[PDB]
Amino acid sequence: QEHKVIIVGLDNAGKTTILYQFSMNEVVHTSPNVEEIVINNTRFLMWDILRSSWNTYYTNTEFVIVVVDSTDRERISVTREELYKMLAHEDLRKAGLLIFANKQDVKECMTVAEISQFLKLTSIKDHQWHIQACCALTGEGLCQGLEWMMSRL
Amino acid sequence: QEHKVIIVGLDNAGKTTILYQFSMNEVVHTNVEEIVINNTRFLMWDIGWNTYYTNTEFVIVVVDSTDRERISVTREELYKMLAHEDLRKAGLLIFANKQDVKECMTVAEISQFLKLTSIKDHQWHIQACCALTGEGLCQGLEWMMSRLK
Amino acid sequence: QEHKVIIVGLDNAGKTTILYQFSMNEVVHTSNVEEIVINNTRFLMWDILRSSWNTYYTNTEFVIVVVDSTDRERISVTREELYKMLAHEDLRKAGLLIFANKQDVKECMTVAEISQFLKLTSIKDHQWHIQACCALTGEGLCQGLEWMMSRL
Amino acid sequence: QEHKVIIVGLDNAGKTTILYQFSMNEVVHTVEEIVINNTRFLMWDIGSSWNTYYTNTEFVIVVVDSTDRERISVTREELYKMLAHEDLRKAGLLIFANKQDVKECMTVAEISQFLKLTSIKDHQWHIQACCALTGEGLCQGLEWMMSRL
Ligand SMILES: Nc1nc2c(ncn2[C@@H]2O[C@H](COP(=O)(O)OP(=O)(O)O)[C@@H](O)[C@H]2O)c(=O)[nH]1
Ligand SMILES: Nc1nc2c(ncn2[C@@H]2O[C@H](COP(=O)(O)OP(=O)(O)O)[C@@H](O)[C@H]2O)c(=O)[nH]1
Ligand SMILES: Nc1nc2c(ncn2[C@@H]2O[C@H](COP(=O)(O)OP(=O)(O)O)[C@@H](O)[C@H]2O)c(=O)[nH]1
Ligand SMILES: Nc1nc2c(ncn2[C@@H]2O[C@H](COP(=O)(O)OP(=O)(O)O)[C@@H](O)[C@H]2O)c(=O)[nH]1
Repeated sequence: QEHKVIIVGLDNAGKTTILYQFSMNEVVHTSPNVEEIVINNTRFLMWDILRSSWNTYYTNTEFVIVVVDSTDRERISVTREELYKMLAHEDLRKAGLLIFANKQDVKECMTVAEISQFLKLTSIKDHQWHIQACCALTGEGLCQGLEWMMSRL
Repeated sequence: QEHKVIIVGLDNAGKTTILYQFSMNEVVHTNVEEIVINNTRFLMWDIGWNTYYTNTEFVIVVVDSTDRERISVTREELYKMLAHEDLRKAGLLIFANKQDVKECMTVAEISQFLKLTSIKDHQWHIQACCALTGEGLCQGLEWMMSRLK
Repeated sequence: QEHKVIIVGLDNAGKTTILYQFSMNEVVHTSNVEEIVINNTRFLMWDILRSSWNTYYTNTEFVIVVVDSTDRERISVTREELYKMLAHEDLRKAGLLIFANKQDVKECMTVAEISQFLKLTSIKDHQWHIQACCALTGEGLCQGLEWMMSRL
Repeated sequence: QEHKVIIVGLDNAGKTTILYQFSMNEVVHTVEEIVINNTRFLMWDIGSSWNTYYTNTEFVIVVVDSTDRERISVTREELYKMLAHEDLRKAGLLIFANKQDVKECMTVAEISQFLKLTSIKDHQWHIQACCALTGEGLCQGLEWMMSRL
């Protein structure tokens, strides 16, 4: 079984770097923007996100990973708008939500608690969710996010 | 077999948020909530002729680490509660909540003020946490697991 | 089989509080001379005139040295006692665990500063580990106990 | 089966101290052989005629002095020169950002960015903050190596 995971977030958030770092992660099996990521016996198929009749992103999707640039205080309102537009889709009713508060290495960034509060994460009533501080330049924090998704299978 | 836990603290401490976050925690299987960890079932009561204290195995005390004015109030209630006959064998887990807030009391400051290292008749653990993110909550739950009979 | 551990350090370092907190630690089974059980392993821990003998080093498997991180005035005394102790042939096979205690207090010596002052990386004939800790919360104590377990 | 490992870096980086501390590490059983669980590593702290990277080098550990802003460019050049060697094509790369205890040192993220680590295409790599005076961070570096066998 392949478990479908999509990676969303605004440009420059760290989506490419995060998916790349997943392959280097200690809990992820070694392997030589659509990557199969294997943890123990579990296979995830991860997608880093006109003539098509269909938007295919949300279909059969088990986890959405939202990447947030923690340094960007102005665009966070845009991330929030997109988060809630996305959560309004019936396709995602069963999906777990993992939020990466990325670029936590940068001084004066928003704290993970400030991000949780602004995004009103504790008001979410119909989805499992987890917010995780991370730095995609080092992979710090990514293992914890992946292990949370594993616990939600 | 259900293991009874009561969650107590002053208003605005974080009780509702902590119990909600338990449901989202990595160690937990997906006012009164069943929380399952591995094969262990906890029945957790958020407090706020009957007594909620009956058959309690764990007391979780939530402390707002920013509330310097009312930590004296929490201390008095803590020790008043520890003297109840229903609670004499109970494990005590103290969450020093709102640790994300700048200039809050530190967990060591809270331990020292509450005189926790002077407790003689109860297993206890104090744990820094932030209920907005669930950080610290896993460690608190894991400590309770290790105190199961 | 009891594994003998001694807890040493200057007055006010935190020896009493640490031994107390061992009883509350997640890795320790719920239960100044105390039996501490971790999984199946039993440690007999002693927190240290008319006696003919120094009995503290006899058959001692681990020495826990508790250092007050805030105490810059007496760190040289800790160092002297550490090396006098380590010169004892009785302790030739003992593992050394150093708790850099009171890490919660602002402007305390860092664990690296303590290690450098104590010249710990110059130790040639003993297994050793230094661990930051706060005895008021038990933070750091688990890591210290796990290191001893790994040295059995 | 011995898994061969070389430890490299400029003078004063912390190579001697790190290899020393591996033998004191919790995950390690009590030029050196380091055993983790059932796995034997043979580790050479590099620093001659007819000498080169010993055959079947499985891991390269690069030690970076985090305080050394002047010479991090020197280290970057040596790193990529090493990564160009055909006989190191299958090698895992573990970078220890050492001396993280020293105030105002480069952060691990600054080091990763300067070394352009996330642009590496042909190797498994991990960067790990550490302090060789205490051993902090060494365990995680060793564990990453174990996961790459
Ligand atoms: N300082 C810092 N930079 C990062 C981090 N994650 C990614 N970046 C950088 O931010 C830029 C955008 O990253 P990228 O992964 O391409 O973002 P994407 O547009 O969401 O796919 C690149 O220069 C990355 O190196 C981080 O955690 N900290
Ligand atoms: N900044 C911060 N706010 C928190 C934390 N935990 C809870 N809160 C907020 O504090 C307020 C009271 O929390 P709540 O769970 O309702 O407290 P209760 O009265 O004890 O049940 C709410 O607005 C929460 O979102 C925390 O760790 N940090
Ligand atoms: N702030 C702080 N105080 C501590 C810590 N550990 C112990 N203490 C306090 O230090 C004092 C001496 O501790 P004690 O355990 O009696 O030291 P002993 O003389 O070595 O046995 C007591 O007031 C303890 O509560 C700590 O980690 N931080
Ligand atoms: N402050 C600090 N000093 C360190 C650290 N690691 C090593 N050193 C010291 O730096 C010096 C050089 O270390 P060494 O292991 O001999 O480096 P080598 O030349 O690469 O083998 C010695 O004095 C060590 O004690 C560290 O993490 N922090």
